[PDB]
Amino acid sequence: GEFGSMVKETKFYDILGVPVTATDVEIKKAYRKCALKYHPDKNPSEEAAEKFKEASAAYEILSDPEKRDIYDQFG
Repeated sequence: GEFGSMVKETKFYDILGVPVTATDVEIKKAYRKCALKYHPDKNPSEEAAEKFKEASAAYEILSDPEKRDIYDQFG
């Protein structure tokens, strides 16, 4: 139900499968693999779809170094 740690660090990196110190390329490929591997159009699982959605959000911030730093520091 409830989750601890208000500060969210590394979760998006972990979800994509990239290090905290990840670069844009690592981020892109992680997105590519996460989306391709668990996309809902081939992977019917809800969780797979969840992974896709999380991957896309991770991508939207992480694929942007500025956003990435913003995420990294603000947590």
